[PDB]
Amino acid sequence: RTSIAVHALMGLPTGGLPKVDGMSFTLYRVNEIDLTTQAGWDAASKIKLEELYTNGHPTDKVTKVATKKTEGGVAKFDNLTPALYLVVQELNGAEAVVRSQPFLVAAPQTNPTGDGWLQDVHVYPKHQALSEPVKTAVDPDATQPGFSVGENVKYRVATKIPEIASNTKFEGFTVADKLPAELGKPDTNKITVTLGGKPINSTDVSVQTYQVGDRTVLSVQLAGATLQSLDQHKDQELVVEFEAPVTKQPENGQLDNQAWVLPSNPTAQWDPEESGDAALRGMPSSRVSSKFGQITIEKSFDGNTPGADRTATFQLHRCEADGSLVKSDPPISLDGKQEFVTGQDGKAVLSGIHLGTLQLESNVMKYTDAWAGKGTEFCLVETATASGYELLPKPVIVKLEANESTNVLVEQKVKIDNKK
Ligand SMILES: [Ca+2]
Repeated sequence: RTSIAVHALMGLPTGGLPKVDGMSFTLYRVNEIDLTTQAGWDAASKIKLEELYTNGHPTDKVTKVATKKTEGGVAKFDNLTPALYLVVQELNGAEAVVRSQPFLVAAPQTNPTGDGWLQDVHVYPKHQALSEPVKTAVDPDATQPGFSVGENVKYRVATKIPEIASNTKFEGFTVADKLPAELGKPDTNKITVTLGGKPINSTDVSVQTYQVGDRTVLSVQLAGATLQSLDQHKDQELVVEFEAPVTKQPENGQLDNQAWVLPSNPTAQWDPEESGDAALRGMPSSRVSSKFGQITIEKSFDGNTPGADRTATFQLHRCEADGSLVKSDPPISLDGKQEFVTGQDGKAVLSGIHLGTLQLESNVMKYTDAWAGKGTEFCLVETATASGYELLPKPVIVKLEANESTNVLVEQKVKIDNKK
């Protein structure tokens, strides 16, 4: 009884590399090869790997034995019958990599010293790592700072093309992004794809969206000439950019996005944030988290609930440190509204204010305030009030801000009592 110990090495073959855990391998037995005979030994020497395995799947010429992941640098398939085996690295490892090709392993083998049989065989397939893509958010329109509800966000996903084993090809190359639920569908005229800062043969690039529950997945897949020559673009970036509408305030204030890179072109619509053991494992991007806030106005009229015949109107603005309006400061628009009227209960809710974004910059997570450089705070200006009441003469400062630690909705309640 024999064993095959698979050690998954990260690095480039030549023609002591680090062993990697969580690399997934399936062991198959090669049918009808008896290496103790000349019939079988010579059949083994004629074998074309494409006969045993082709198009990402085994043929009927092999029988599956088991599948497992490396741990402590090894996936050991123990208690094996003497046979010719085929070791297949799979796409469902703990981390996404450019996987090893299928390869044959006889068990037992002769000890390299010649001194007897080697029952416990070791093999050392090489794979190449995928770098974590860098996802950022950009405000695509500067008319209003940020991307509060009612405006569009833009995302940029930069993926490095790894150097792969000489004379091998990428199996495929997919970048997928399951947009957060608060976003609408991406504008198809604003999805762009560049490789090495160059546009790609659009015939080779398949841009698709599909719904998975209440979220849109955007998928960019390289195929054809472009995929075939992608091994010549080592260390270049594939950059996907897109815009989408911010349609609602995240309930927890967090508008969070990640993308994923998969070195494969799945035939089924792939959800990169799918779960189980068989799931094709993508390499996740850096996270982007945009922070939102909400202002609630609680209006009273000489201490009373306003009721049916009293209402006030406010606009949201930015103010300088002295409480004065920023020069030429426009009213802030939220979900297409630019003023806010108090209800009979005195409430007015200003929701979906995008405050800023936490994203990777030079490999460090950094928060940027979307309103940086437009004053120092938000403020409310009362533009109308009830019959016989006096308007508030100055903006009402409202402290509403986020930072790198923000992980719930930022709120401020503003109690305002109107006076005769
Ligand atoms: Ca904007």
